[PDB]
Amino acid sequence: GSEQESVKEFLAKAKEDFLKKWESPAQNTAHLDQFERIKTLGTGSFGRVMLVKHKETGNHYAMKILDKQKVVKLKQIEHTLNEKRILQAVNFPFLVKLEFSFKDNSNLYMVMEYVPGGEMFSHLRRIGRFSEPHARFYAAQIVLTFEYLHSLDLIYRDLKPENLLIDQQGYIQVTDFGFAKRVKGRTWTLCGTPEYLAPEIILSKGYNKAVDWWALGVLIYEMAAGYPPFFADQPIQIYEKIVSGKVRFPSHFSSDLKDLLRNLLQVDLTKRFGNLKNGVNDIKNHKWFATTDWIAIYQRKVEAPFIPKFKGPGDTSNFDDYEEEEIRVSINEKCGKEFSEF
Ligand SMILES: c1nc(N2CCNCC2)c2cc[nH]c2n1
Repeated sequence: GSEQESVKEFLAKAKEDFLKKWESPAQNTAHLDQFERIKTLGTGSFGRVMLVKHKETGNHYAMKILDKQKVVKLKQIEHTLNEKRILQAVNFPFLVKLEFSFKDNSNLYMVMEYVPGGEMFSHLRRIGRFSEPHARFYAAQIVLTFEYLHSLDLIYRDLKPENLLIDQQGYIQVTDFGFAKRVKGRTWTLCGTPEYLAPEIILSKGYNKAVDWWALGVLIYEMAAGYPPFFADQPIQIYEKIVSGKVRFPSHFSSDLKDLLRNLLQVDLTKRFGNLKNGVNDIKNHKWFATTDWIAIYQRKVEAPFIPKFKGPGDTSNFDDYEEEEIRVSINEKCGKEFSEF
């Protein structure tokens, strides 16, 4: 009706803000030695994330640290450069704010909002499975975020409960844009967790922003069941199940839920919700989302069905423990050419 025009005006003004920041990025807006180290919140192959404290304000932040040589080694140069470029340009309720980003001899740094509530994946594995009103609350934030990112021609490509974190109001904060990419039309890079890959990725003949909507289906299922739809011991066996498309829903799933998941986990991307003439509004006006007030979710007015524990600031009880490894600032500037524009 009349409310369709208001959201398009918002998305237009939203794109204008994005283009102006995409055009004129912020660069080397801080340095390591104004951040006190506290704890490792996560680790990886070519990097880690850490809880750090800014000395002048006292504020706590999550500092993603990437090893330059390791980023080159695994051919993650463009990916890394995109992540920082996309983070500093975007702005939405459920996307983490990149506050500072900078560079030294051996490493890249991305200082972001600390979200103390931990990953959705950890909460899911503790509780076992979310109820449907609980999963719908989380899924509505993803539908809005994807609408916002897709309108800016940004595919996310790394949706999973691990990347969705809980803030103290019980809402979702999307972090990790390491496989995110601005792309009109097709793109090819084989990337993402095997559980969440759309079948058109695996077939390796290009793909579009509709892979995000498949990943939404995989999320909603995993949130509701407590395990993912395509599961096996190895990832190769996960791929043969995805391309076949066969999915076994549990007894306790609603028929409204099932109808959505069959429509989101569509092998034929011609018939997949999110990639039709209405696009996202087939997902918004589905029966399963009839109870969701879309404006109220954006404004963060809806009361959260889970609000996590909070002992104090700089507390990491909602995170696993890893071995505290050293940060090595080298004397010789490594890979300066490759990460010039970071
Ligand atoms: C429905 N309503 C929205 N608005 C428009 C202006 N009123 C507040 C928020 C947005 C923004 C992104 N997606 C949305 N869906």
